Amino acid sequence: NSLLDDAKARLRKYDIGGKYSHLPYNKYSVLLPLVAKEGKLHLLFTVRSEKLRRAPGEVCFPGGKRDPTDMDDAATALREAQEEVGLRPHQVEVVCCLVPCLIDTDTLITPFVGLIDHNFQAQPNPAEVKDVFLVPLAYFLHPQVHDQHYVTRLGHRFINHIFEYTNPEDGVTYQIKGMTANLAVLVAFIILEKKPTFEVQFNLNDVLASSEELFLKVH
Amino acid sequence: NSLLDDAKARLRKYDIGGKYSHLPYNKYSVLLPLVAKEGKLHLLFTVRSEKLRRAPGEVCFPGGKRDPTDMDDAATALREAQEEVGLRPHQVEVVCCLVPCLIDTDTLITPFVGLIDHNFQAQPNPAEVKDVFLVPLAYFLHPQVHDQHYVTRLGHRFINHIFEYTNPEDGVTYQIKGMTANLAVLVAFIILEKKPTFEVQFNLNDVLASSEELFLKVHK
Amino acid sequence: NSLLDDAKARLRKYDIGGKYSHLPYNKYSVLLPLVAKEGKLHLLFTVRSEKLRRAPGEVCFPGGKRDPTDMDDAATALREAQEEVGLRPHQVEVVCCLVPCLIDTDTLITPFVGLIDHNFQAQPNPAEVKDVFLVPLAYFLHPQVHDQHYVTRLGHRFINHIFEYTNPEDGVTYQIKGMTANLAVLVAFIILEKKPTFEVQFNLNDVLASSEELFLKVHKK
Repeated sequence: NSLLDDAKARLRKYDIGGKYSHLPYNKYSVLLPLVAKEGKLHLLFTVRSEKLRRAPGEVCFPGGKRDPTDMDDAATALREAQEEVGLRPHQVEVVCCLVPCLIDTDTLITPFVGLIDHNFQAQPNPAEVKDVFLVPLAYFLHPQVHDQHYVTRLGHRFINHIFEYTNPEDGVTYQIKGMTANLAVLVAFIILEKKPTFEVQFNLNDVLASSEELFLKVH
Repeated sequence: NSLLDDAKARLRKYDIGGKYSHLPYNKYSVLLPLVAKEGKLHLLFTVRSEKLRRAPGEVCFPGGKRDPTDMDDAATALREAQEEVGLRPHQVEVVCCLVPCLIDTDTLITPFVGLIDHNFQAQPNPAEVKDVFLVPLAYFLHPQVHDQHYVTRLGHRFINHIFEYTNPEDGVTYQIKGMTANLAVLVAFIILEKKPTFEVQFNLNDVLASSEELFLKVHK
Repeated sequence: NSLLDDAKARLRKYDIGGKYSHLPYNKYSVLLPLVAKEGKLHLLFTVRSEKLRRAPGEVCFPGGKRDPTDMDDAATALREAQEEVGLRPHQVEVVCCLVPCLIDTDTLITPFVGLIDHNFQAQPNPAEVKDVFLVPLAYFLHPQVHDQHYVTRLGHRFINHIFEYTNPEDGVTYQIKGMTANLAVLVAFIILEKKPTFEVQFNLNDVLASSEELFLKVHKK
């Protein structure tokens, strides 16, 4: 079995399908894209352009607002990823839908995890993406540069991470934070099963149940 | 080349905008694209995405915010046109930089007029453009659906046009208004020289000087 | 981004931009494309097609003749780079216009330095480019295969370099010479500041002044 075949195996146990579809919120989807490169797994990220209303300049996963013409939440993740980085449908296999996050009182973000084909080459769309980059999956469990702080908001205490990663190939440094960082850490732990060198939001011995309770406590 | 050659010739007299390229406003460029179809000139328009901060959903010319890495205002026009509708540098000849427009006290739009090659085919970028369409140039001097209102922006009374155009190919109707509509009427008159069926902001017998004087007035 | 930003800072001082852009020569622009790979800076080169009138088969930077429809010299450099290797405007930041070069008494080349995005992938246009390749920037100051000779041209004594570089990945070997080699050495010195293992046309302790003085000598004569 390949690196991505092993990931699919661990991710399947956490797929909750459509359990949290049809909820009365404004809907956004994101796609977490897993890439095998040089003998290990990485996650692909985007940097949003300045001209966007929502979250300009921020580091995020590919994705966006659910359009009235999209058939469902998964279709949104796939279309937005094609528009932002050139990913075609045959180049990604969606293997997991995760418990969603509420960024607002009104806004629900639904996350999908996708296995990315090895012959895919990113093509950033400069209309809405300033940059596209990779980070090794293991970095989110054993980082060289990382800080974190509690923020009760609201109520219940969440954890704000800030990861800093420098790509040795081209010398550019990126910061990954907020909901994007929470998701990277969760999926990294699911796939690699190593305890992080820091405290996390969820229960390491009870990942799925604690994840749902967390959402319900804000829903 | 005739049909575009004539337009270049008439536009030449009005090319003076570079003269204002160094005023420290928040700067944007637009490109007015002239296209030949069925023997006559048309203007090309875009419909902006809802995603965007500025003017989501509205009809406008291709263009955008001048980037710090752009070399000058015309480079902004060209790059944005490529990003929005797929127009490449060899497919357009820029032949005029017009007197700019203040959209508020801190923001300035520099307009460029470009002649478009007959083998160009639009490819709307769905990240920032919902639709792309053509309107005959003569329609802005002799429209079948048009209205006007007086609005007082930045200190003195301006005319706000509202045009409506239905494409007979598919039955889709578009609305063109505000600055976009002002610039379309001006360029149509410069090229076609037919007195419109309605009142306009500039002096029909003194187009260049009238236009400049208006700009200089609101700048002070 | 460290590597590209440090290059930008050093190139700043040499951006004698615009000054010579109005001299009525037959005008060409070139773009010097700086690329980060494997931790270090590289220069991107093209090999021109045979069917071209000017300099068929030769190794050079992307670029070409100023068209009557180009707005200015920078615009020429950007358009030609897109036509030749597929480089789009958002994938390059132009950070320097250098002192120009006369290749004859009637023809003037204006060089621009550009920082290239890491997601750019070259797409050679076979109508005018036979090949596209990289050379590490440090190679032009510390080469392993290199020779040079004085050449007296347009009134004064230039240096003609011949660099030879073999790409370990594919085993292809390239020769870089003439004006292209002079520009590569200068930009490498500006950015890395290592004194070369050979003689150069400019003053190592007075780069900007010696450069600008040389052009004015040839232009006057």
